[PDB]
Amino acid sequence: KPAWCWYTLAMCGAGYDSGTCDYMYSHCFGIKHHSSGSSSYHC
Ligand SMILES: *[C@@H]1O[C@H](CO)[C@@H](O)[C@H](O)[C@H]1NC(C)=O
Ligand SMILES: *[C@@H]1O[C@H](CO)[C@@H](O)[C@H](O)[C@H]1NC(C)=O
Repeated sequence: KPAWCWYTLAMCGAGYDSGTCDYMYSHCFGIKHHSSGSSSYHC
């Protein structure tokens, strides 16, 4: 199986704001907060 997520972090080391990590990392998880819309707000 592929391996680009954690990989992007592995090379990081311990950063909290660089480029690939902050991007790939965040996206790797995410919390329904992408440019689109909430779950079910304002019926
Ligand atoms: C991101 O983390 C810090 C940025 O200050 C640095 O050590 C590192 O080189 C940057 N880039 C990557 C790929 O980690
Ligand atoms: C809004 O959606 C809910 C379902 O979660 C529904 O019960 C309700 O009738 C809809 N309209 C209003 C005014 O809440």
